[PDB]
Amino acid sequence: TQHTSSMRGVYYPDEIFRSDTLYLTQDLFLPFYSNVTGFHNPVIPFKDGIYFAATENVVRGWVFGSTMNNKSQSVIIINNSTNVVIRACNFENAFNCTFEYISDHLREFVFKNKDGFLYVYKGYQPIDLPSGFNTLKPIFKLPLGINITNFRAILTAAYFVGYLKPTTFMLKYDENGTITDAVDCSQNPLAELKCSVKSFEIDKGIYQTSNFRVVPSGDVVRFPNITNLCPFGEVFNATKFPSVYAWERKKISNCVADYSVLYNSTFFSTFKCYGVSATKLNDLCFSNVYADSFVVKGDDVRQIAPGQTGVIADYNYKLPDDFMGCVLAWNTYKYRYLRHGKLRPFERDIPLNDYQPYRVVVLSFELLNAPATVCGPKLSTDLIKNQCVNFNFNGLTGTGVLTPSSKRFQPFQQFGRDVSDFTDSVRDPKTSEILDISPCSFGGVSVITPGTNASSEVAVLYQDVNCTDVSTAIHADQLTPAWRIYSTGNNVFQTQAGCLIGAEHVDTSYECDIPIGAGICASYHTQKSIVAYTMSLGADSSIAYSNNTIAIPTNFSISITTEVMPVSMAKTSVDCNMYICGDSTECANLLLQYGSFCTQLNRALSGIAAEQDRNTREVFAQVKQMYKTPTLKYFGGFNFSQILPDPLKPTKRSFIEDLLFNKVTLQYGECLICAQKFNGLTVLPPLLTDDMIAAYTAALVSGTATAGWTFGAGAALQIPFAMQMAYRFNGIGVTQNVLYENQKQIANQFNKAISQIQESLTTTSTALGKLQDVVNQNAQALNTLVKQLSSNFGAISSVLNDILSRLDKVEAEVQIDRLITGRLQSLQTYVTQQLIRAAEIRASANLAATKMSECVLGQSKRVDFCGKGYHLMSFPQAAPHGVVFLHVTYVPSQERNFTTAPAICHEGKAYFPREGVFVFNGTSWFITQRNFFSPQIITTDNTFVSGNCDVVIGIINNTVYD
Amino acid sequence: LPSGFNTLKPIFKLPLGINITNFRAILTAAYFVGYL
Ligand SMILES: *[C@@H]1O[C@H](CO)[C@@H](O)[C@H](O)[C@H]1NC(C)=O
Ligand SMILES: *[C@@H]1O[C@H](CO)[C@@H](O)[C@H](O)[C@H]1NC(C)=O
Ligand SMILES: *[C@@H]1O[C@H](CO)[C@@H](O)[C@H](O)[C@H]1NC(C)=O
Ligand SMILES: *[C@@H]1O[C@H](CO)[C@@H](O)[C@H](O)[C@H]1NC(C)=O
Ligand SMILES: *[C@@H]1O[C@H](CO)[C@@H](O)[C@H](O)[C@H]1NC(C)=O
Ligand SMILES: *[C@@H]1O[C@H](CO)[C@@H](O)[C@H](O)[C@H]1NC(C)=O
Ligand SMILES: *[C@@H]1O[C@H](CO)[C@@H](O)[C@H](O)[C@H]1NC(C)=O
Repeated sequence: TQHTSSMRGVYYPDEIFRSDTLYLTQDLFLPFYSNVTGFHNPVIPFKDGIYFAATENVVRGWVFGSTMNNKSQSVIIINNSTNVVIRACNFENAFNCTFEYISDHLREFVFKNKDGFLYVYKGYQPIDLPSGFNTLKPIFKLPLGINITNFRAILTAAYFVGYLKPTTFMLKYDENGTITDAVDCSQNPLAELKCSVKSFEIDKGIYQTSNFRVVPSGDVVRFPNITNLCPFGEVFNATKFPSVYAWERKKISNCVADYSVLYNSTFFSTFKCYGVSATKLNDLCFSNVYADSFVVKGDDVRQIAPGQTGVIADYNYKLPDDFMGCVLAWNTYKYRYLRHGKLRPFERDIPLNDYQPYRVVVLSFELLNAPATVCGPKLSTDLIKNQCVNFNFNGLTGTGVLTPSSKRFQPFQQFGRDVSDFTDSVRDPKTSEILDISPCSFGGVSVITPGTNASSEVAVLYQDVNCTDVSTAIHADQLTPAWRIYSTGNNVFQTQAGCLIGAEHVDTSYECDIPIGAGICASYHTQKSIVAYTMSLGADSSIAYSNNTIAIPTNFSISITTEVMPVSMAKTSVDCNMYICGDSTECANLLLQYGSFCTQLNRALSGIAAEQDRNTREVFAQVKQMYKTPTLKYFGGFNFSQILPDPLKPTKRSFIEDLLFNKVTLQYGECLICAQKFNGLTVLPPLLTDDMIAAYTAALVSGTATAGWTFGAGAALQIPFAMQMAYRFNGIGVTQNVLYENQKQIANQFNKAISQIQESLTTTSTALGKLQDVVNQNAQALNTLVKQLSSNFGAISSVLNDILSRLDKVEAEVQIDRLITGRLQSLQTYVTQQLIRAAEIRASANLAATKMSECVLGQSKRVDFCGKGYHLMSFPQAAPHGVVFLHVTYVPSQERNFTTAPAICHEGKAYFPREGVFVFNGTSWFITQRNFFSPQIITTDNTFVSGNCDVVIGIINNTVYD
Repeated sequence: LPSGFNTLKPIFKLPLGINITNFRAILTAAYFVGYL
């Protein structure tokens, strides 16, 4: 039979206490929900380890071997009802053996074998195979030295066998220190998303996780038609050589060169190759090889090198300082000594001094400026077109697809290049056909999820591909992020952003929820599913233009809206010697060589810290005098109880401010007892406490409700609230009688809007997303900075104390220099990004100060500056790191249609309205204001006369009262 | 010499190690010499 191993067989990775962490590690783990083969005693393979479990006493011991005969060592881990016995001999009597160890319900084991060690882990659990999660602890590792490719149980019969694979797990550690939960980061797209964001519960949105590749299939080698074997025998085993002043040069071409007859022997005294290595010469393909052969003294062979001095390398034989080639000499004749001037490289002169001798041969490789001729024995294969392969064209390697081309090469050219030095076309050395080279498919991978509290389904966007490509690559199992439990399905949709696998296409346009790209969104609609539509810009209407009709409102409504303004962020200092070095002194002296880094960095961070307090002072400290909150909070019917503090409570905040402070959900050292951390990171406290900001906003609300608008320009002057509201109605263009006659209705609409503001903040909707975004960005910057202290940047370890306790001084200098360089770079990145984010926060605080001046201390005429409507009055409330503005506006809401005229002609002269419009009641002509319907009779007081009535287009006849 | 733009292609490089400081033509119109 076969069963599944659901979340079983996880073990403790190492021997270190951890608590309240999530830990990402790579080891050999049994993947989640994989197959097991239950037995109800065959020889079973042992590949990279197993997972053995036995539900029933009757099973005891194992035999781990290679051949399972008397010709290979085999280990027996048996139990004689009291003693665990381990032996490693040639069993079938035993002989010739090197290990011995005797020592004094579901049982579970993991056997792993690596580096000549057999790790064994064991767990126990009291209950086919169950479905729980259980964790395994180590028992013993044994220093055996044998391969294990088979195993067999020993019975004196219900056991299951899994198989381990190299995976990545994210392990959750308790507060006590035990592993309670884990995710397999290669099982689903969602599990990869959980591992990449390092959390178990994902929010809603679109997230980028990894990148995809299309792996190669074939392999293409093309080499020229060269058959003749190559004559190094003539060049090397030759009877006579010329003198060093008259060296000879021999050209080698159209030969297949072995090169293994030079470095397989001790025949040569020296073997120095420049620009290549000896072992790599059997794959490269050169154009011609030249051999310079001569005879020279013993202690002058060192002189034959790039950049030497003397007589041989000065008047006899000079090499250039870009030499690609090999220099040979072995134990076995004049030489020039006087001439006028130096030599140019590879030039000879035909004053001579006579000469243990050595024979020297110098090989220079002509590298691929022409068709290649001289290269080693590699086989050639046919070429594969329109497919991702690995190629090798005369030593020129790579990976990509090959396509017929339309370029036209000159006969002396062998390949074609690009701007960043990529070969993008090539000539086939056999058929002389031009091929283009393209990359295989790659890009990013996005995971679209509706939160991991409403579904566990996701969709995947493969960015910027045609996805018959990724459909065929998935079905042929050829993508690098290959997920074990994942089916493409029948929902594959091509967009301009790439293509979308897992979301279905509907024809109904909705407002955008999760944006994907070029007009496409996704959402979670009706079970439910993930849909993908074209976004809708707005809800349509039609208003009919006519040349003699106007629409005038017949009522209104009061609306209170909200604005969230971030103002400041959290203030940070870092100890540069504690982050970079710690307690060490060799590190301190080594870091002293870099000038002023830490002084300059502390200066930058201090400036950011001072700027945050300046922002807060600029927004809130805008009043000269502190007005006390009134005893009675009922001004003409307007209830101010929810925006002013209550004397019957211990705190200064109001009730809405309490909601706002509960809304935002806010390591490193900081204090309030005062603790510190080993990384040298703190957070500094602000100059103005929450109580002082609450005192500011309380005095602003009190001064508004008592003096109105007059304290932003001079001293405050008291005025009853209804007369203040009548002046504000007058300022938006409505007469005061509209207030005074409908005062009760306006008070009721105010109170109801305040109650809805309260209830919508209690509802736990994320209206405060900006202040949360401030919190999140700062925390993730500091987490990246602390996590950068685990990398070693090339050193043997990332710990300075290990390097300093296990190594001498002279190499500890090298390792500490590498760690110092990497950590200076990490701190520089942190400070640069903090400066840019401080600029953002300062612009936002400047806007908030402009709004407090122009909307709390006045009445603004600017359209949509302070709410949506006609602005009346506005109120400030404090939040964590911000301010919330409660704008009160006037909305004209009902309509009627009327017939209108520009002027009316009475006797011979035309009358125009003073302030208003002429409307037709249905019976007679009245005059009314624009923003409310209040018809008045047309008199001489509210009209003016200018001209004759023959010139205005659309003038009518009506009487005008005197 | 006519005025214009013309482009030249390589024909052969020779691995001969003498130095050249003088040259001379061989005859049986005119010829012009510039310096690189
Ligand atoms: C931790 O250990 C204590 C025993 O001191 C136990 O009561 C508790 O359940 C354990 N687990 C957690 C999560 O605290
Ligand atoms: C080339 O040969 C001439 C012979 O007249 C000599 O003057 C010159 O120095 C030589 N070139 C070099 C680099 O020595
Ligand atoms: C190389 O050899 C192959 C197989 O013999 C032949 O088809 C091809 O024409 C040859 N090309 C050249 C350039 O010699
Ligand atoms: C506006 O509507 C309300 C509905 O409650 C009504 O009481 C009020 O009289 C209306 N105003 C006018 C001017 O008709
Ligand atoms: C003002 O509002 C508060 C909160 O709803 C309420 O308790 C109080 O009674 C109101 N004041 C009145 C109705 O005078
Ligand atoms: C026109 O005005 C008169 C004045 O009282 C009013 O009675 C009548 O209802 C108005 N006409 C319409 C159609 O409302
Ligand atoms: C208004 O009255 C005058 C008086 O003569 C007349 O000429 C004119 O046509 C009248 N307007 C209309 C639209 O009938």
